[PDB]
Amino acid sequence: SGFRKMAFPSGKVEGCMVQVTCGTTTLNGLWLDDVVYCPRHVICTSEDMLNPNYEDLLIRKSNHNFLVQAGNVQLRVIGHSMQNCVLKLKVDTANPKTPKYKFVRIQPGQTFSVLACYNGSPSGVYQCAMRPNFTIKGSFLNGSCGSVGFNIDYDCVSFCYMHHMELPTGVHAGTDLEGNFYGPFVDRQTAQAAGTDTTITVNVLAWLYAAVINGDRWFLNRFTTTLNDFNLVAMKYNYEPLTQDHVDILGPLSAQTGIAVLDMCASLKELLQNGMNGRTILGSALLEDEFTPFDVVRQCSGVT
Amino acid sequence: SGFRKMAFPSGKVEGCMVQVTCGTTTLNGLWLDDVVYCPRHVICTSEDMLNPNYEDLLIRKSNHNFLVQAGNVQLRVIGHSMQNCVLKLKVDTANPKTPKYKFVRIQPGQTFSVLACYNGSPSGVYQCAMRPNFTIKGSFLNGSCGSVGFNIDYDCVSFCYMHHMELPTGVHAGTDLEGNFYGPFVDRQTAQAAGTDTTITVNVLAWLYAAVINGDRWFLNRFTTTLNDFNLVAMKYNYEPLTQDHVDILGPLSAQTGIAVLDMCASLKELLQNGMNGRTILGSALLEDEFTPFDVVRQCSGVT
Ligand SMILES: *CCC(=O)N(c1ccc(C(C)(C)C)cc1)[C@@H](C(=O)NCCOC)c1cccnc1
Ligand SMILES: *CCC(=O)N(c1ccc(C(C)(C)C)cc1)[C@@H](C(=O)NCCOC)c1cccnc1
Repeated sequence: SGFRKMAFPSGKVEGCMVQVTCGTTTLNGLWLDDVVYCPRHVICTSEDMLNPNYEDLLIRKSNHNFLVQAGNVQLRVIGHSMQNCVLKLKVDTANPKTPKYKFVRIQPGQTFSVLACYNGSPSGVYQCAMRPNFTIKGSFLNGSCGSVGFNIDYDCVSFCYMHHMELPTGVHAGTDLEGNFYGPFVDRQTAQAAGTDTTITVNVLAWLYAAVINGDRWFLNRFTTTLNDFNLVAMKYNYEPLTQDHVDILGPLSAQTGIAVLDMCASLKELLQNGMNGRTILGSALLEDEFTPFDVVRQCSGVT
Repeated sequence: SGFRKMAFPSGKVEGCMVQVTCGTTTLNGLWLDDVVYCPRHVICTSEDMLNPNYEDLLIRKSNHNFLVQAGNVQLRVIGHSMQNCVLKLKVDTANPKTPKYKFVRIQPGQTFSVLACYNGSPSGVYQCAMRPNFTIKGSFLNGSCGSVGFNIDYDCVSFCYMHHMELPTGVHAGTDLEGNFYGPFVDRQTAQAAGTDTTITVNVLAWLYAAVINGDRWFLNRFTTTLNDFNLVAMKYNYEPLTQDHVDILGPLSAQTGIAVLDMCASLKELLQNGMNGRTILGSALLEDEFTPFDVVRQCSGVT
């Protein structure tokens, strides 16, 4: 029993982190096979940041201008290319610790683990979710760019995020491993305001199921609701709309606990309307939304 | 910017996890050098649990009765001994992935990372704190015993916890790596109720400093207090007493933010007395106490 904000074991990803330097800028890179992926803004100086023309800045760079260090050893760069907002540095050595991997582009509401790195060295691991406004609320300092987000399915690492920047509001923006930003963000030091950070309803419901499985049942009410009635309340509270796809995804949790999804929706509706009244659920005084229904099943079943 | 409940990168510890089986019981073991450490209750059956005599049960076990598997390969057990509540199984092969390590016994309030494992395989990593009542609030299912808690200082892993059991209230109890339980708990299926789970005051103050560093400043008040006045309020709210040692430990955070420790105490006193009023601090609606002052400095400075 017990339910924690749990990250995937980070070992497989630690074996991929390298340091990438270009001129005076140092950030992290991800070394998979004979390619090192890193944010293309590694080529920018203190001036460039404001309005960079990456293709033009890249013309002034050769393979020998990208310094890649794996541990305390230098890798030889034999090619470089820009794919969207990432640079791909071809090195002469395949990473011997390359795990089985995939590049995936996640949808808002999906969670992942982040291995925060500095100078190609891991500092910590935490669990994030892609917010509905395509930002992530991470813990990233100067030099953390190139740190990656990932999920693991047995022995295959699916990389979903690469850190690029912090918006003026302290939230984070990044790309998938093909260099495409999540959301409308651009790798430029300009006014970029995030949209509404709504609550991921399906994740809150999954976490309420986790609470019931773990013995926290005080919030269970005597009511039910419909998807349309629940959604009117959800809109009022800046919660994402709940769809039949979300109800279907919550089916296994509904089956395990014997609580119909719409009954849990009615309990969540009363929690939104009445508040917590100073009570807690799974040690939290707010409704947690960074656990997907898959995360709840995985943690409650002990998937390794 | 941003502040997350961050665990240490788990790779170094993943390379130490093995599966230990004795009879019909399988749990996790920690393989360091040529020794595998695991809970001694691996020798117990469905009957034994109630009132086990470990020395007597151990007489019926030989080296060949302990099956140790590292990955998909079997390790040869050439000796076994009981040290307090842990078994030490001497194997004929030193773990090639043994990191630099220490065994440390932590004090209440200290945090650590847990690599939850099943069948010798890592499932996830999360950050815990040793509660003032010597329990931990983990996420552990059947088969998680032998999962370990640790801190990392650059390349040295200090192991501080080994999971042994869950109390009837769903909280967890375990030992240090010398097999001594934290708190008064015993490895027996009997009535063991935990004491008061008070809040770790020095950790809450550290986290309020983290909030100020990260821009969450609404709770900063125009007051100050004394250690004795603050402590009268702390006792009333089931918070641990604050000592001059804690004030000294918070010195670097006080210096960085320019907020005297006693001023932050007065802000915490008003938060206890007035509540949050529906507001949040670092995305939390309650006062977080599982970040030590060292954790706040480490995360806010990017220690790798
Ligand atoms: C990794 C580099 C870095 O720390 N940061 C950064 C990111 C992007 C850029 C360009 C403008 C695209 C060239 C420069 C520097 C910062 C960062 O985002 N700085 C701007 C802050 O906006 C409010 C960084 C700092 C903290 C966390 N992540 C990144
Ligand atoms: C690892 C074995 C296991 O899952 N558990 C366990 C621990 C200790 C014992 C002895 C009684 C000491 C022989 C048997 C089995 C359980 C556990 O603690 N069971 C009792 C539950 O008490 C409420 C376990 C279950 C979940 C999390 N950790 C351990």
